[PDB]
Amino acid sequence: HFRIVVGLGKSGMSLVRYLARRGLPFAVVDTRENPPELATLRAQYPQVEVRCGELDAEFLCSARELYVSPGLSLRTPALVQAAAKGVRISGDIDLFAREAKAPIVAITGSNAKSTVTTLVGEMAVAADKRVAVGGNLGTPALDLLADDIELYVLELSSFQLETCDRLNAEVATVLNVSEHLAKHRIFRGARQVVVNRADALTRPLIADTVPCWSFGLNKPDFKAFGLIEEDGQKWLAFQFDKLLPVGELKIRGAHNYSNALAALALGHAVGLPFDAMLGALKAFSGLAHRCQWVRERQGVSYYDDSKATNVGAALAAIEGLGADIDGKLVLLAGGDGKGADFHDLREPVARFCRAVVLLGRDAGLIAQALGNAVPLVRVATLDEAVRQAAELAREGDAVLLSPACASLDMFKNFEERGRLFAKAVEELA
Ligand SMILES: Nc1ncnc2c1ncn2[C@@H]1O[C@H](COP(=O)(O)OP(=O)(O)O)[C@@H](O)[C@H]1O
Repeated sequence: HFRIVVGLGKSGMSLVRYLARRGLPFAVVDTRENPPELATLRAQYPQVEVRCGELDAEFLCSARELYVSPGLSLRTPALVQAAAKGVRISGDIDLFAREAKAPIVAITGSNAKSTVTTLVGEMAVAADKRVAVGGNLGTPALDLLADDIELYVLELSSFQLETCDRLNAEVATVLNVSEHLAKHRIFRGARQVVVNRADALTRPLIADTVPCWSFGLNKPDFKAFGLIEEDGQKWLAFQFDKLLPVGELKIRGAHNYSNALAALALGHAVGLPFDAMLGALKAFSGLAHRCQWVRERQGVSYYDDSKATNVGAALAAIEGLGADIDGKLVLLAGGDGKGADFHDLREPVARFCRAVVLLGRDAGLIAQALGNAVPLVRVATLDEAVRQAAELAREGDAVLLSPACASLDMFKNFEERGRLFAKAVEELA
């Protein structure tokens, strides 16, 4: 107990692995009497001291560092007592930041984190880098640590950044902010930043004193990635250099063009050559249920954006795909809204939608927020939502599942909702 892992779960087990494989002395504690991972720990690491129940503050103060699971309150009185006593309140990313021996690309934001992370990951692979990609919900960062790595690409949550004293990223970004200081801990020690010209809350104080690259959907200036319009066609661009027509991407929607430009900026900051980045961009087809094409039927396209589980995400996808088609959107939305203010959807819906089909627990709340902006239809099931959306759509339109809500009121998770949407779409005559 020179070091104590505080809290089991995904990251805690990666700390157990890391500390043990490095031979370091450590113990494990958890507040629950029978945490789910207790059996796995007791079986895979029988030699590790494990204490379950009310945290022994005296035991926690016998360590120099506590590695606190991200989704565990730092307000726990024993942690407060340990923190009041001088113990380092740490975590997996804090330890990773101090152990890493290669530059880190560090990505957070309210939305688009996994899209941009995986794209930078594919750029790095295409550039022949010995790259390691992880963080947040993916591969635990500590499982990536090795001397042969040339580049780390880390997606980070605010919770992981809370106990990280100085990440010292080579380049860091907050992609966007929607309902910020926790996110901005990603900039502590950052040697470069990438900012979103469309979101003022992404610009850190250090953007005045370290290299600052930007992305956005308007025409870029120096040190900026953006869109150039020429010959009626839109191009991804760096400064005055057209890179690629957006039509050669396999991902759709202006929000995904923004994600591509963010990834280009991140890869550029760490020296990835443009030919490698552009090759990966042409090959990148996006992640499952991130505005994914399902079908083209009678001139109408169908897109599964089931992972738009919050209002900021749906707004971006509505505006994004709405600006990327020949017609109007027929939007499918609703589900468990988690108390969100849906008013921000009214203007994008009025601007881009022919109609909205609403289902799920909070369809009524969404209807209240949308008012009479566009024609609304209420349905009971996803199958009926798709059938009605197809009848409402006209040639050139896109039918978009971008629900702005969690799915747990009717589905196991957003993946199941997306799959059942695609199934219904594929069963249309
Ligand atoms: N540039 C963007 N800004 C805001 N929302 C976006 C953007 N790109 C994608 N989204 C929305 O966020 C959803 C989740 O994208 P994802 O890349 O999985 O984000 P995260 O990993 O941060 O949860 C997408 O399905 C889409 O609805």
